[PDB]
Formats: sequence, structure tokens, C-alpha cells
Amino acid sequence: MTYKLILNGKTLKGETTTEAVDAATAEKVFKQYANDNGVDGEWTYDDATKTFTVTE
Repeated sequence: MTYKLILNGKTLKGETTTEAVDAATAEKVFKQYANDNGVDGEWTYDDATKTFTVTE
């Protein structure tokens, strides 16, 4: 299943997607990706659109 991430950091902004079997797996890879790119914010997840968001 395709999941999306909306990045609204101070420095990195945009959207990316990933394929994952479920939501906890997609949250795992999105968190590592955010952390590798120095983004550190509040997170939300909406299962009706399969979209994560991180805001700094």
C-alpha cells in the first residue's frame, strides 16, 4: 500500500511516498528519513488518506 509524507520543516518542505505492508512500517521508514534529513517535529497520521505529516 502507498503511504505519503508531507514535510513541513524549517528547511525541508514537500511530499514523498513509500510502499509498505502497513502503517507502522511506513511510519518507521518515514521517521528514519526525517531524522536523516534533520527534521524534528510533531507528527500526525490520517488513515483515511494514508498520509503522515511532520511539522517543525
